[PDB]
Amino acid sequence: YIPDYKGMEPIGANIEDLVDYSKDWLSRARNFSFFEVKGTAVFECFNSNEANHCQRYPMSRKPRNFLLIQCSLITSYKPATTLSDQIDSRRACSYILNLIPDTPASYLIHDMAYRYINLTREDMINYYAPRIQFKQTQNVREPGTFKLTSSMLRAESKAMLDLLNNHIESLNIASHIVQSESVSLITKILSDLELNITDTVLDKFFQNETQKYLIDVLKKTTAWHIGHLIRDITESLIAHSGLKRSKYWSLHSYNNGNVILFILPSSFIRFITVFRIGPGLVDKDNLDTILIDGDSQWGVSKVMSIDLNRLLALNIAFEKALIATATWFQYYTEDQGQFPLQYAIRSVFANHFLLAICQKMKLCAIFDNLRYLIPAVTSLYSGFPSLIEKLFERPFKSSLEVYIYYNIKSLLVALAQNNVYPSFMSRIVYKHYRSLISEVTTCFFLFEKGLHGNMNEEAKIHLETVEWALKFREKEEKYGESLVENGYMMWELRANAELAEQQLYCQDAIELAAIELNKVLATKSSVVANSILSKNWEEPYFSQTRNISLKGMSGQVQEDGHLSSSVTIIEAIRYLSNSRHNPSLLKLYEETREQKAMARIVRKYQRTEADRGFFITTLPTRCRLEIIEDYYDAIAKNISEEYISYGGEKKILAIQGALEKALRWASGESFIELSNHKFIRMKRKLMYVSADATKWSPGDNSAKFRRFTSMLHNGLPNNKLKNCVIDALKQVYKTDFFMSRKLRNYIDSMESLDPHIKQFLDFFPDGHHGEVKGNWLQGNLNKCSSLFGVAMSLLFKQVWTNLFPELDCFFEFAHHSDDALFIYGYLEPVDDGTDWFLFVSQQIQAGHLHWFSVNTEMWKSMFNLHEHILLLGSIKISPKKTTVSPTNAEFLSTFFEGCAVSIPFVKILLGSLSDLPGLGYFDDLAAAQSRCVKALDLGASPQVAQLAVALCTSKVERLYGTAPGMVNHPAAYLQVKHTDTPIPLGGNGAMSIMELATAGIGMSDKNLLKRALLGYSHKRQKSMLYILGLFKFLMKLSDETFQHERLGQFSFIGKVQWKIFTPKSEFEFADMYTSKFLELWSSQHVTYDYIIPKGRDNLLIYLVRKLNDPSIVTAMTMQSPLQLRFRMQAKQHMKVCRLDGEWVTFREVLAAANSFAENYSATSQDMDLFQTLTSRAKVARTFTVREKDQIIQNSIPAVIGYKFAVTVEEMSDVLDTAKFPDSLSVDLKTMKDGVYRELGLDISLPDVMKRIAPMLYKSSKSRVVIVQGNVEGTAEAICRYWLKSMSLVKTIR
Repeated sequence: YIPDYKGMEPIGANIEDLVDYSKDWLSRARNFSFFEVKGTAVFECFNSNEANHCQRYPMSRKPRNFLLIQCSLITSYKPATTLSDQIDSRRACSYILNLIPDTPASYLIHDMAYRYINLTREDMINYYAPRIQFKQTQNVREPGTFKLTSSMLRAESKAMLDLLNNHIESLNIASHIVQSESVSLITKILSDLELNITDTVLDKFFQNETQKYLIDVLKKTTAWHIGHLIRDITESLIAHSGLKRSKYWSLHSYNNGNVILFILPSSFIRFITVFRIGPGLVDKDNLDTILIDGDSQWGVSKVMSIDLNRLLALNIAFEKALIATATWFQYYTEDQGQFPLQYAIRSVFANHFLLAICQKMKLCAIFDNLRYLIPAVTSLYSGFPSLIEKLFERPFKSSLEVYIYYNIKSLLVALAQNNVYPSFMSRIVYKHYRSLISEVTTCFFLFEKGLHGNMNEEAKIHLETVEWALKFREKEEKYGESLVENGYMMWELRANAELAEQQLYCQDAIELAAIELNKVLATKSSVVANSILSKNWEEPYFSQTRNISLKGMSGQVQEDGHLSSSVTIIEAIRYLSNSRHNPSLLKLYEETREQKAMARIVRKYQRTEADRGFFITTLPTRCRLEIIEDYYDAIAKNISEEYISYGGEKKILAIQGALEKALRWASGESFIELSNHKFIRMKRKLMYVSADATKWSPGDNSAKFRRFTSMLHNGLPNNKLKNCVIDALKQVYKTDFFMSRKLRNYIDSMESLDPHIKQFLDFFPDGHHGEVKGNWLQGNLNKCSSLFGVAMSLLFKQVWTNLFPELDCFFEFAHHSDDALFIYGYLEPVDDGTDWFLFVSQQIQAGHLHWFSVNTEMWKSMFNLHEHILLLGSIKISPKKTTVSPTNAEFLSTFFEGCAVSIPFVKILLGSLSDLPGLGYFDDLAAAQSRCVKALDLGASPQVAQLAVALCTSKVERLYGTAPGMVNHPAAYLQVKHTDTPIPLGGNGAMSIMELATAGIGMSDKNLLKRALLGYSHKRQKSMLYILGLFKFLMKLSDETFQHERLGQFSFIGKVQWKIFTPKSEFEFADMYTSKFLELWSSQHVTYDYIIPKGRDNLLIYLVRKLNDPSIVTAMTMQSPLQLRFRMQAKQHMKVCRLDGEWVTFREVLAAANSFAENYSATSQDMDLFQTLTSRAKVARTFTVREKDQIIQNSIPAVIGYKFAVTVEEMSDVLDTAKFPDSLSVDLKTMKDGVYRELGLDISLPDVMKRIAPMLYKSSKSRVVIVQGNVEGTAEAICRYWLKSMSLVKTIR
C-alpha cells in the first residue's frame, strides 16, 4: 500500500529563456575564480601571509615544548627486565643523590630518589613483585609504586606540587632568526636520530631486499634504540596509569641508570625524565634544568602531563615509524626502480620517528592541508592563495612546526617554479607525482585519530552549522520564506542578479536540468522502473543489516531537554518493543511522518567503526533519508556506464568514455565559415577541471530536489512512489539541531562571552536546540546530489550548445563519489589570430554580444558559465580545492581517491598496531593478521605486509606474554613445540602473509589437526595424540556456534574464553531476555544463525541476543576511556581466562591443557568430529575464495537457512530472504552434491552441516584486491600476481 501524497505540477520552463540569460550574462566581463600558478605568486602569497600573521598575533620569544619524552642514547639499548630495572634504579639514584638541585622540580627529583634509596628490603621485594604475589607494606601500598608523604618533601617540592595541582601566542615566523633557530634545533635532533649507535619462497626475497636494505640499515640507528627505550618508558607509564596505582609515586631506570623516570601521583599521568645529556631527543631550552657533576651533565625535564591516547601513540611510535619507512621504501622502489641509499632511508626513518613521537593537532592539520597544496601548485590554475592562507589559521608554537612550515614553503615554491618532483623528506627527486603525494599521505597518517574530536573541533562544527542556519534565516527574512523554499523564478533572477547565490535555487533551472536528464533516462524507462521496484519497498524495515547496525543515532528528548546519543540497534529494539509488527519502509514512514527531524553531534566517547561524519539523526529522519536514497540510487544506477561510476565493471567506463571522447575530438581540426566557402581553421585543445562538486555543503538547500524528483522520469505508471519521495524530502526540510552537554558546559564555564558566542547562544532560545532549514546535516543524500549535479552539468552542456551552434566546442564530465572531472574542449586560432578576432567583432556588431566572452580564453568562459549554471541549482564549486590543468596528473588520482577501495594501505598497516578488540589472544592476533591481509589486498607489497605481520604478532605476544622466554610461553607448560601449539593456546600460526591471504587466518589450526590425525591414525604416535588431546581440551573449554553478526574471529576447533570489559551500566534492553532463554532460543533456532528474522518477536529476541554478544558490547564501547585503558593493561599476570567456572591466569589454562592432553584417549566420535572439522594501471579485480556453483541461484545463507528451517516462521523468513524462493530445494541438492564432491561429507548426517556451514558462508563472501596489470577475477590469477610481486625491484615470472 502507498498513500496519496501531493506532488508538484510542471511550471512553464523554456530553455530559450535560460539561453537568453546566458547571452546577457556572457556579454560582460566575469572574474575567473582561480589564479595562475607561478613561483613568484606562491612566494608572495607566503610572504604576505607571514606579514599578516605576525601582526595579528602576540609574538613570543620562547618556543614551546614539542618532545613529550626527552632522553639520549650512546650505546645499544637492551630491553628492560624486572631484574635490570632494580639495578639501574639503585645506581641511578646513587648518581642523582650526588647532585645539587636548583629548581623545585629538581628538588622533587632529589626527594623521590632519596625516598627510593631508603626503602626496606621487603619494600624492594614487594615493589617488583607481581600483583598475584604482592603484599602490602607500610611504604609500598601498590606494586611498582611507593608512598611519599608531605613530611619527606622539602619546601621547594611542596611548592612545585602546589603549583601543579592548583592550576594564544605565536612565534615570529616572518623573522629569519626564529627560522634559523628552529631549523638548527630540528636538524640537530634529526642528525642525532640518524647517527649509528655504538624456508618460504618469500623469505629469500625478504632477506635479500627488505632485511638487507631496510632492516639491516635502520637496526644500527639511534632512532631504533630510542624507539625501544620509549616503548619501555611508555610501558612503565601505562602500568602506573592504573586506577589503584596512579595515586602513588613511582621510579624506574633504564639504560644502565642513564635514564630515570619519576612518576607523580596522577585523566592525565604526570612524570619527569632525568637523563644524561648526549645525542638523542634533547631540547636543552625546554628542559627544567641541567645539573653538573663534573664532566657529566644531567638534564631534568619539566613535569610532563600525558593522556592515554598520546601514551598509546608513543608506545607504538617505533612500529609506526618503521611501517611508514617501509611504505616509503616500497614507493621508492616502485618509482625509481631500485633501492634507496642508506642515508635517504635513515633520514626518512628519523623524520617518521620524530613525527610519530610528536602528536600535535597543528602538525596533523599542516600535513592534511599539504595534500591539497601539492596539487594546487603543480597545475596551471588553482586556488592556492586560499590553501596557503589556511596554513596560518593556527599559531606556530614549537620549533618543529616552524621547521615543517619552512620545508613546506621551500617545497611548494620549488614545485610552482617547475611548471621531476622534489621529495619532502629527503634529497631525492621523484619521477612521478603519485610518489610525492604518497609521501605526504604517509606522513599525514602518522597522526592518530584519537586527537581529533577535542573540545575545539566540535565547537567549530557547531558554530559552522549555526552560522549557515542564521544566513538561511537572513535570506528568508529578506526574500520571503516561500521564495527561499520553493525557489525563485527566472524573471526574478533577470531582475535581481543577487538571487543567484548559494542556499537559493531557480525553479526553472531545476526543471530544465530534470528535462535534460530525462532526455537520456527515457530510453531506459523499463530498466529504471524495474530497478526502482527491486528496492523492496515492502520488505520489513528492521530486518536489514543497515537498520540494526552499531552506527550512532539520536535517541529521545530527555527530561533535562537534550537529545540522547544512542545506537541504531537500541532504537530498533525500542521501536519493536512498543510495536506489534515489523513495518516496511513506507509503513514506518507513514507512522512517523508527523515527527520533526532532529539531529545532534555524535559523542566522541560513543563513536564506532560504522560511524561516518559528525551528525546523528533520529529514526524518522533516517527512514526519510533511506526512502530518498533507495529511490535515487535505483534511478542513478542506469547512467552508471555514462556519468557516475559505482563499482566493479562500471567503475571505470565513465572516465574511459569521457577521456577517450576528449582525445578523439582533440585529434581533429575545426573550420568556421566567416563568409562564402572561405573558412577559418582552429586548433582543438582540452582543459581539465577537477572539483568536489557533489560533496555535501552545510550551505545547501534540500528543497531543490523536490521539484527535481517531481520532474525526473522514473518509468513507473503512477506517481505514488514519486510523491512519497517528494513528501519525504518535504519532511526533512526543518530539523531541530541540539547542542552537546559538553559544549553547554564549556560555554557556561567561560566568564567572558565572545560576540560570536553570544549569537551562537541566541540561536538556541531554550538552551538546547534550534531550528535549521535547508541543510540536511550530512544526511545520506549522496546519489540524489550526484544525479542532480549530472543533470545540472547536462543543462549547462545544452545551454552552451545553443549559445554557439557554429562552434564545435566540446564538453564531457564524470562523477565519482564527491569528485567530478570536467573536460572542456575549446578552440584556439592557428598561426596568428587575426581572422578570428575579425570574425568575433563582426559577430558582436551583428548583435551577438555573447561573443565578447569567446574572444580569448574560451575555456575560461565555458567554466564561468558552467559554474554559474551550477550555482543556479545552489551548487558552489569550491574556490580552494578545485584544480585546473591542461593535462590529467592530479585528476586521475583525486578522482578515484575517496572510494572504499582506493584507500591507501598505509592507514590499514598503521591501524593494525592499535584498536585491537581486546577479546583474547587468539581474537587479537586474528584481528591484527586480518588487517595486514587487507592491507596486502589494498596494494601493500608482500614484504611490507610481512614486516607488518611480524610487528603486530610481536606486539600481541608481548601484550599477552606468550613470546619465548616470557611468563605464558606455551613451550614451558606444554609437551609440544611453539609451532605445534594451537593458536588459542598461545601459538602464533603460519606467520606468512602469502598463506594468511590465500588459505585463511584459522586454517593453521586445521592443518595442525590434519597432521595430528594422519600421524595418530597411521603410527599411533604419543605426541600426535597429545596434540589431539590439546584440541579436544580447547573444544571442551568453548565450542560456540557461528553467528553471522558476531564481529570476532570464529574458531572451528575450540577457543579459550577471556574476560571482557564490563561497562558501568549495561546497554538498554540488554536485560529484556535472560541468558538461559537466549541460549535455548539459539539452540532451537539454527536458521537464525544465517538469516535475520522477519517477524517482530523473533527479531526482538535476535536483536536482544545480538546486544548481549561479547564482540558487540566490545565494539559499542570501543572509544570508552575505561575500555581503552583496559586494553592497554598487560594480561601477562592477570586472571582473565575462564577455567572450571573461575577466572585464572593463562599459564594455569596451559597447565590444565597439558594435564588433559597427557591423560587423553581417542574415541570414535572424537575421530569422526576431528575428520569432519578438517576437510602500470591499478584496477580493483574482485575474486572469491572458492566461487559459487552456477547452479546455485540463491545466496549461501539462504540455502543454509532453508536447510535448517523447521518452524513455519523460520521457513517464511527463509522464503522472504531468498531472492528465488521457488528454486530452493534445487540449490540444496546442488550444495549437498558439491559438499560430497569436494569435502567428501554428507550434510544430511547429523551435526555435519552445523560444523561445515561456516566454511561455506566464508566461501560465499568476496574480496576486492588492487592488482597492477592484466590480472583476471579468478583467485588463481590473483595468487600468481602476488607471487610475481614478491620481489620489489626485479620481475620473478
